[PDB]
Amino acid sequence: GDTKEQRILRYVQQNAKPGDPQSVLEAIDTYCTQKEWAMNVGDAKGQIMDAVIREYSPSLVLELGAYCGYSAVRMARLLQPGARLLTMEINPDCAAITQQMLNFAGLQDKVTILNGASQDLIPQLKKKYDVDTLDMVFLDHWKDRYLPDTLLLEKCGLLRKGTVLLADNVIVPGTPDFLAYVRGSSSFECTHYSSYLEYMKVVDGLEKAIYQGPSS
Ligand SMILES: Cc1ccc(Cc2cc(O)c(O)c(C(=O)NC/C=C/[C@H]3O[C@@H](n4cnc5c(N)ncnc54)[C@H](O)[C@@H]3O)c2)cc1
Ligand SMILES: [Cl-]
Ligand SMILES: [Cl-]
Ligand SMILES: [Mg+2]
Repeated sequence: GDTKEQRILRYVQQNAKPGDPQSVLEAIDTYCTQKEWAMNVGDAKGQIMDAVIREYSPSLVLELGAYCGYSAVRMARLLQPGARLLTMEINPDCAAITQQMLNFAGLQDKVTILNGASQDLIPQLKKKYDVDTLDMVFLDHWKDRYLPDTLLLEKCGLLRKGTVLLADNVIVPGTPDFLAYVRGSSSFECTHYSSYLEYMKVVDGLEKAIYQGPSS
């Protein structure tokens, strides 16, 4: 009957407070610590996401991979008024669970969910959705999409000097082609944020890669 993702949403609805994003996040973290593991970024990596958002105060943020809306809630709740999160999610079941999670949280007006493959959607952003340049991108979808989408974002002109890329899972499962590129290119300046895989004692980390402009 129910899926794991419907079980996570259900647990939130019964146990957290509506319109309160912090109870929504703590509820998801509790469910995933005691009942079923799921691929949410988690609290430890979440605090690194908090700080990054706090440091740069981004007006437009793009999230690749929504899943259950845990990072969406995590970032949306910290945005200054007027700022927006676009999130791209290729699975409609996840897209639907994400929407409802944001509604419960009362953050639905700060988020625009686009249901489709990011490689089809990134090229449409300027024309269809009015975009100039992104101030921040958060990558947490399929690990083989990080590099081709980072290059498609450049190709398309969605990046600007000072745009922050924040990439989950750079140690485990790992994102080798992406990590070696951004660390090797003069078009980015990178910092590694060592941490733990969500709900586990296994060493993971995030990578922050700030776009310096096109290479000469
Ligand atoms: C060793 C080891 C292996 C695996 C793990 C476990 C583990 C730990 C983690 O933190 C992880 O982030 C992952 C992981 O694979 N995440 C993939 C995330 C997919 C979501 O994004 C969606 N999506 C996938 N491609 C696209 C796309 N083009 N455009 C739009 N949405 C897309 C999907 O529809 C899902 O909503 C796995 C831990 C340790
Ligand atoms: Cl998440
Ligand atoms: Cl955690
Ligand atoms: Mg992840």
